[PDB]
Amino acid sequence: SGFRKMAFPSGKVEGCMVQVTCGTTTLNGLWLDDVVYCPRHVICTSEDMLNPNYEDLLIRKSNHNFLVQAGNVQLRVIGHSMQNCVLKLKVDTANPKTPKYKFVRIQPGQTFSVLACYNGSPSGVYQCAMRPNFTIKGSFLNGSCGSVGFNIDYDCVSFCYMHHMELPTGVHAGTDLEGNFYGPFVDRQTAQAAGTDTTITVNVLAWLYAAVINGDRWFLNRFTTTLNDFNLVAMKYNYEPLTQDHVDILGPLSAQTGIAVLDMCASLKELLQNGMNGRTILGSALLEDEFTPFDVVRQCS
Amino acid sequence: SGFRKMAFPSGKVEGCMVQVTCGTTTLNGLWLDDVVYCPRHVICTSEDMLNPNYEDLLIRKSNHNFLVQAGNVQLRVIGHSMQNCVLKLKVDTANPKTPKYKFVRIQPGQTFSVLACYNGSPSGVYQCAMRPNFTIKGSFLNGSCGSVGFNIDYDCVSFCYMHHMELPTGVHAGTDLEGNFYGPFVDRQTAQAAGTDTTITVNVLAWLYAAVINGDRWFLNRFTTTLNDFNLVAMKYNYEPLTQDHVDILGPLSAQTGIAVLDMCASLKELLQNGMNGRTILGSALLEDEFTPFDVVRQC
Ligand SMILES: CCOC(=O)N1Cc2ccncc2C1
Ligand SMILES: CCOC(=O)N1Cc2ccncc2C1
Repeated sequence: SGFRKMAFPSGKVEGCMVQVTCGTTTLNGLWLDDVVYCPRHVICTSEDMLNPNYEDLLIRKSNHNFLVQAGNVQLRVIGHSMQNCVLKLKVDTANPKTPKYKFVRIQPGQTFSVLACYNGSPSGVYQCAMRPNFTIKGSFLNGSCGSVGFNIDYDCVSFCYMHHMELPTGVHAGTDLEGNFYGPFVDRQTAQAAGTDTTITVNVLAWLYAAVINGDRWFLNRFTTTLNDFNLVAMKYNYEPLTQDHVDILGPLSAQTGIAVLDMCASLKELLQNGMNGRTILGSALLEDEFTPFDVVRQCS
Repeated sequence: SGFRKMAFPSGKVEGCMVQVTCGTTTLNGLWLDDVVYCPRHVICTSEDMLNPNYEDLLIRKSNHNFLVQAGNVQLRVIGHSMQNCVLKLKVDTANPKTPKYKFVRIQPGQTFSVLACYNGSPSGVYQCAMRPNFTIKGSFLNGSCGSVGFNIDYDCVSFCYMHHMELPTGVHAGTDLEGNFYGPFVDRQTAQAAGTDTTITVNVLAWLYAAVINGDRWFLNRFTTTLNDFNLVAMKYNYEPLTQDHVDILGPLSAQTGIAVLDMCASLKELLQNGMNGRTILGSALLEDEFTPFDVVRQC
């Protein structure tokens, strides 16, 4: 037993991380088959970042403008192109450590592991949720751009995130591996803020199931409720709506414990109104919303 | 910016994890050079659970009784010995993925990454601290025995923990990689219980220094405290005593933020008295004790 925020083992991804330098900018690239993926903003001087014309800055560049280092080995760049906000540097050598992989775009509420990197060197791994406002609450310092997020399904790595920027509130924004931003953000030095975040209702309920499974039971009660009734409480507390699709996804946990979702929604309703009456749940004084149902089932079964 | 419980990249440890089977018992082993390390309790049966005589049970085993398996490959055991509570299976192949490594015994308050593994396959990675009662608050299911805890400072892997057992309170106990238990625990299923646990005071102060570095100041106050007055208050909330050593270790974080250690001690005395009044520090509504002074500097 026990319940902890747990990342996927990162080794399949550690083997894909390289250093990418263009002029004075060094950051992280992802080396899969014979291509290195990194943020297109590596080609930008500080001056360029204010109003960059990427079309024009890039036709001005050539293969030899990009230094790509896998540990202590220079890769030769033999091609360059841009897809949305991601730069593709074709190299002379296919990565012998390329795992089985897909590029995937995740949905708000879904979780993934981040491998934080600096000068193409893996440095830490931690679990994030894609927030409803399309930010993630990461831990990133200068040089962390190009760090990637992923899931693992059997032997397949699904890459879902590349880190581009930090917003003024301390939260992080990036793209999928096809260079499409998550959220209404642009890769320019301009004024950008995260929308007001919302609480991921289905993940809080998953976490209450994990708490029960680990013998934290105090917050439970004899009552039940309806979507309509709960959702009017949810809207009031800045909670995402609970859909019928969410109730079905919590199916397994509802069975495995004897508490039905609207039975658990009754408990959560009470915690929102009345608070935790000075207790913790799984060593937290907050309602944790960065564990999905799958995360709980994975870790608890 | 941001502040997260951050584990080390697990790849260097993934390449060492194998499955060990003895009788009906399967658990994880650690394959370094020509040796597989695993808990010696893999050689116990149902009636060996209470008062196993390990020296008696091991002399009755031959190399071929131990089925070691790295992915598909069966590894052939050519030698076995016990060191304390750890079994060492010598094998005919050296692990080609063996990283630079060392074995280190850590003190209470120290943190490490855990690679949780089932049937020799790594499942997930997370951070833990050695609690002052010599347990860890982990996430471990049946089969996780032989999972290890480690740090990776400067490309050298320091192994500090191997998982042996879960105690009745749902907390976890194991050994260093020389097989000596952390705490007064033994590898028998005779009734055991952890000492009352305490909060790791030096780590809470480091985490308050992290919050200030990330631009939180709301909990500072105009007060100071003597070290002795701090300890007399903090022990009334089940906090560990803060020693001069702990004060010395925070000197760098003090210097970087310009808040004296005993000034920060007055902030913590106040937070214990007041709670947080609907506020949070670095995303938490509790005081966090599983980041060391070194972890704060590494991450910030
Ligand atoms: C006060 C210093 O902050 C920075 O310059 N950055 C760069 C940067 C880029 C991406 N994520 C986070 C960061 C932190
Ligand atoms: C079926 C055994 O009961 C459990 O749920 N355990 C075993 C066990 C053994 C070692 N560490 C953790 C655990 C969790």
